Amino acid sequence: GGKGHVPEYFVRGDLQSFYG
Repeated sequence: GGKGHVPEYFVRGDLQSFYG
């Protein structure tokens, strides 16, 4: 949803953000 390093859920393809 933003920036960081651990992803926005366990999906990828057009995700470039992260959380905890």
